Amino acid sequence: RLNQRNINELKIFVEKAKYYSIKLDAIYSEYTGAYNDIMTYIMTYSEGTSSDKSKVNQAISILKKDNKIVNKFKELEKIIEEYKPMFLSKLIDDFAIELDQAVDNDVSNARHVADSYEKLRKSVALAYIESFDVISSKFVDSKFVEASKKFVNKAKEFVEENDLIALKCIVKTIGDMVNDREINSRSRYNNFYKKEADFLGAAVELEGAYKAIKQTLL
Repeated sequence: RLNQRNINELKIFVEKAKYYSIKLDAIYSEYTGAYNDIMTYIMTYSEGTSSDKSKVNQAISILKKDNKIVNKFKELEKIIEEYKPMFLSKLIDDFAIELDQAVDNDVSNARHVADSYEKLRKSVALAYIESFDVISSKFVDSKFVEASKKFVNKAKEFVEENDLIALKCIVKTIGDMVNDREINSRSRYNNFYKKEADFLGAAVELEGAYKAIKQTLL
Protein backbone atom coordinates (compact mmCIF):
# COMPACT_ATOMS: atom_id res chain seq x y z
CA ARG A 1 0.00 0.00 0.00
CA LEU A 2 1.16 3.56 0.93
CA ASN A 3 4.89 4.00 1.70
CA GLN A 4 6.10 1.08 -0.53
CA ARG A 5 7.14 3.42 -3.40
CA ASN A 6 8.58 5.83 -0.76
CA ILE A 7 10.61 2.84 0.60
CA ASN A 8 11.69 1.74 -2.92
CA GLU A 9 12.90 5.32 -3.68
CA LEU A 10 14.98 5.53 -0.48
CA LYS A 11 16.37 1.92 -0.95
CA ILE A 12 17.33 2.80 -4.60
CA PHE A 13 18.99 6.11 -3.47
CA VAL A 14 20.97 4.52 -0.54
CA GLU A 15 22.20 1.61 -2.76
CA LYS A 16 23.09 3.88 -5.73
CA ALA A 17 25.11 6.07 -3.29
CA LYS A 18 26.68 3.19 -1.23
CA TYR A 19 30.24 4.41 -2.21
CA TYR A 20 29.52 8.15 -1.86
CA SER A 21 31.53 8.37 1.45
CA ILE A 22 34.46 6.19 0.34
CA LYS A 23 34.70 8.23 -2.95
CA LEU A 24 34.78 11.49 -0.86
CA ASP A 25 37.52 9.90 1.36
CA ALA A 26 39.38 9.09 -1.94
CA ILE A 27 39.45 12.86 -2.83
CA TYR A 28 40.73 13.66 0.73
CA SER A 29 43.39 10.86 0.73
CA GLU A 30 44.68 11.94 -2.73
CA TYR A 31 44.64 15.77 -2.32
CA THR A 32 45.25 16.32 1.48
CA GLY A 33 49.04 16.75 0.77
CA ALA A 34 48.29 19.44 -1.90
CA TYR A 35 45.98 21.26 0.61
CA ASN A 36 48.56 21.18 3.48
CA ASP A 37 51.47 22.34 1.22
CA ILE A 38 49.26 25.40 0.43
CA MET A 39 48.16 25.93 4.07
CA THR A 40 51.74 25.46 5.43
CA TYR A 41 53.40 27.65 2.72
CA ILE A 42 50.89 30.43 3.49
CA MET A 43 51.37 30.37 7.30
CA THR A 44 55.16 29.97 6.87
CA TYR A 45 55.32 32.77 4.26
CA SER A 46 52.90 34.79 6.47
CA GLU A 47 55.45 34.99 9.34
CA GLY A 48 58.31 35.91 6.97
CA THR A 49 59.71 32.39 7.37
CA SER A 50 60.99 33.03 3.77
CA SER A 51 59.30 32.05 0.43
CA ASP A 52 59.17 28.62 -1.30
CA LYS A 53 56.31 29.27 -3.81
CA SER A 54 57.41 26.08 -5.58
CA LYS A 55 55.34 24.15 -2.98
CA VAL A 56 52.17 26.24 -3.82
CA ASN A 57 52.66 26.13 -7.65
CA GLN A 58 53.14 22.32 -7.20
CA ALA A 59 50.02 22.08 -4.94
CA ILE A 60 47.90 24.16 -7.38
CA SER A 61 49.30 22.17 -10.37
CA ILE A 62 48.41 18.79 -8.69
CA LEU A 63 44.84 20.12 -7.99
CA LYS A 64 44.56 21.36 -11.66
CA LYS A 65 46.11 18.22 -13.25
CA ASP A 66 43.85 16.39 -15.81
CA ASN A 67 40.69 17.95 -14.18
CA LYS A 68 40.77 14.84 -11.88
CA ILE A 69 39.50 16.61 -8.66
CA VAL A 70 36.71 18.54 -10.47
CA ASN A 71 35.56 15.29 -12.24
CA LYS A 72 35.78 13.28 -8.97
CA PHE A 73 33.49 16.01 -7.47
CA LYS A 74 31.22 15.94 -10.58
CA GLU A 75 30.98 12.12 -10.14
CA LEU A 76 29.69 12.61 -6.55
CA GLU A 77 27.15 15.26 -7.79
CA LYS A 78 25.88 12.74 -10.46
CA ILE A 79 25.59 9.88 -7.89
CA ILE A 80 22.88 12.13 -6.26
CA GLU A 81 21.80 13.74 -9.60
CA GLU A 82 18.02 13.38 -8.87
CA TYR A 83 18.40 15.18 -5.46
CA LYS A 84 21.52 17.39 -5.93
CA PRO A 85 21.02 20.79 -4.23
CA MET A 86 21.95 23.94 -6.27
CA PHE A 87 24.40 24.73 -3.36
CA LEU A 88 26.57 21.83 -4.78
CA SER A 89 26.43 22.60 -8.54
CA LYS A 90 27.42 26.32 -8.13
CA LEU A 91 30.34 25.44 -5.74
CA ILE A 92 31.67 22.75 -8.17
CA ASP A 93 31.50 25.22 -11.14
CA ASP A 94 32.93 28.13 -9.04
CA PHE A 95 35.79 25.80 -7.81
CA ALA A 96 36.46 24.71 -11.47
CA ILE A 97 36.67 28.42 -12.51
CA GLU A 98 38.78 29.32 -9.41
CA LEU A 99 41.27 26.50 -10.36
CA ASP A 100 41.25 27.52 -14.10
CA GLN A 101 42.17 31.11 -13.07
CA ALA A 102 44.81 30.15 -10.45
CA VAL A 103 48.12 31.66 -11.75
CA ASP A 104 51.70 30.81 -10.72
CA ASN A 105 53.06 32.76 -7.69
CA ASP A 106 49.50 34.10 -7.04
CA VAL A 107 49.33 32.93 -3.34
CA SER A 108 45.97 34.66 -2.48
CA ASN A 109 44.02 32.60 -5.09
CA ALA A 110 45.78 29.54 -3.54
CA ARG A 111 44.37 30.30 -0.01
CA HIS A 112 40.99 30.89 -1.74
CA VAL A 113 41.31 27.57 -3.73
CA ALA A 114 42.26 25.73 -0.48
CA ASP A 115 39.27 27.47 1.29
CA SER A 116 36.83 26.55 -1.58
CA TYR A 117 38.10 22.90 -1.54
CA GLU A 118 37.37 22.39 2.21
CA LYS A 119 33.94 24.14 1.75
CA LEU A 120 33.13 21.96 -1.35
CA ARG A 121 34.17 18.78 0.53
CA LYS A 122 31.73 19.77 3.35
CA SER A 123 28.91 20.66 0.83
CA VAL A 124 29.30 17.15 -0.66
CA ALA A 125 28.66 15.57 2.77
CA LEU A 126 25.75 18.06 3.32
CA ALA A 127 24.39 17.11 -0.14
CA TYR A 128 23.94 13.40 0.93
CA ILE A 129 21.92 14.62 4.00
CA GLU A 130 19.89 17.00 1.75
CA SER A 131 19.01 14.08 -0.59
CA PHE A 132 18.02 12.01 2.48
CA ASP A 133 15.85 14.98 3.60
CA VAL A 134 14.10 15.25 0.16
CA ILE A 135 13.32 11.45 0.11
CA SER A 136 12.29 11.02 3.79
CA SER A 137 9.98 14.11 3.37
CA LYS A 138 7.78 12.17 0.91
CA PHE A 139 6.81 9.55 3.52
CA VAL A 140 3.22 9.42 4.88
CA ASP A 141 4.10 8.72 8.53
CA SER A 142 4.32 11.45 11.20
CA LYS A 143 6.88 9.54 13.31
CA PHE A 144 9.22 8.72 10.40
CA VAL A 145 9.05 12.29 8.96
CA GLU A 146 9.61 13.85 12.45
CA ALA A 147 12.44 11.28 13.13
CA SER A 148 13.90 12.22 9.69
CA LYS A 149 14.11 16.01 10.44
CA LYS A 150 15.99 15.31 13.72
CA PHE A 151 18.19 12.73 11.94
CA VAL A 152 18.92 15.38 9.25
CA ASN A 153 19.62 18.17 11.78
CA LYS A 154 21.94 16.02 13.96
CA ALA A 155 23.64 14.68 10.76
CA LYS A 156 24.41 18.37 9.85
CA GLU A 157 25.80 19.23 13.30
CA PHE A 158 27.97 16.05 12.98
CA VAL A 159 29.25 17.19 9.50
CA GLU A 160 30.13 20.68 10.94
CA GLU A 161 32.39 18.83 13.45
CA ASN A 162 34.00 16.44 10.89
CA ASP A 163 32.57 16.28 7.34
CA LEU A 164 34.43 13.06 6.33
CA ILE A 165 33.89 11.16 9.65
CA ALA A 166 30.19 12.28 9.82
CA LEU A 167 29.54 11.35 6.18
CA LYS A 168 31.03 7.85 6.84
CA CYS A 169 28.62 7.34 9.84
CA ILE A 170 25.58 8.82 7.99
CA VAL A 171 26.02 6.49 4.94
CA LYS A 172 26.64 3.39 7.15
CA THR A 173 23.80 4.17 9.57
CA ILE A 174 21.27 4.82 6.80
CA GLY A 175 22.89 1.86 4.91
CA ASP A 176 22.20 -0.42 7.91
CA MET A 177 18.61 0.78 8.48
CA VAL A 178 17.60 0.39 4.78
CA ASN A 179 19.35 -3.07 4.61
CA ASP A 180 17.32 -4.18 7.71
CA ARG A 181 20.42 -4.47 9.97
CA GLU A 182 20.33 -3.12 13.56
CA ILE A 183 21.72 0.42 13.90
CA ASN A 184 24.75 0.44 16.23
CA SER A 185 24.19 3.22 18.84
CA ARG A 186 27.78 2.90 20.29
CA SER A 187 30.03 5.86 19.37
CA ARG A 188 32.35 4.29 16.73
CA TYR A 189 34.99 6.99 17.55
CA ASN A 190 34.66 6.55 21.37
CA ASN A 191 33.18 10.16 21.69
CA PHE A 192 36.37 11.63 20.17
CA TYR A 193 33.70 13.27 17.89
CA LYS A 194 31.36 15.11 20.25
CA LYS A 195 28.38 15.20 17.78
CA GLU A 196 28.34 11.46 17.03
CA ALA A 197 26.18 10.52 20.08
CA ASP A 198 23.32 12.98 19.23
CA PHE A 199 23.37 11.74 15.62
CA LEU A 200 23.08 8.04 16.67
CA GLY A 201 20.30 9.09 19.10
CA ALA A 202 18.32 10.57 16.17
CA ALA A 203 19.21 7.43 14.12
CA VAL A 204 17.65 4.92 16.63
CA GLU A 205 14.51 7.14 16.74
CA LEU A 206 14.51 7.01 12.91
CA GLU A 207 15.09 3.23 13.19
CA GLY A 208 11.95 2.61 15.33
CA ALA A 209 9.85 4.77 12.97
CA TYR A 210 11.20 2.89 9.87
CA LYS A 211 10.46 -0.54 11.46
CA ALA A 212 6.77 0.44 12.16
CA ILE A 213 6.40 1.44 8.47
CA LYS A 214 7.93 -1.93 7.35
CA GLN A 215 5.21 -3.57 9.56
CA THR A 216 2.49 -1.81 7.46
CA LEU A 217 3.97 -3.35 4.23
CA LEU A 218 3.94 -7.03 5.46
